[PDB]
Amino acid sequence: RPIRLLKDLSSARDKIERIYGLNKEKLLLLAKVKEGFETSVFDFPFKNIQPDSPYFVCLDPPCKKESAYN
DNA sequence: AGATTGCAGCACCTGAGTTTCGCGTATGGTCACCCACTACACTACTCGGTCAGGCTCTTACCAGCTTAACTACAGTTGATCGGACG
Repeated sequence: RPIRLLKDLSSARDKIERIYGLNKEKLLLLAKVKEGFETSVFDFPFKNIQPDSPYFVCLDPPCKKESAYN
């Protein structure tokens, strides 16, 4: 297909592979976020951001990646 | 596992935000024409002085006389004048 404007990505699965690629470990996070927040229209369950949640997802900013003070 | 049903994918008609546009309406700009005012040199008719022409008025008579005044001769006294003073 000549996928060149947003309207060419008509199929939902085609949109996700075109916008997010096929790295299996990356696609997990999208499935977790979808199930953990689809019903969260204006607010989300406290139980979903907790470190033990079945839907827990957390990406640390690059400044946190290793100790920087020294 | 079939009769009932939803998802959602395909295609084509459609709708607005956005744009480009045409005109109104009106405004500053070109430039062409012809007008007003000015003026140096000129055109030309009249007025004016001068002159002649020639018609015109007014004089004053000649010698004499006879009505009218001067116009000379003539004598003691002025006061500027010269030229020298203060």
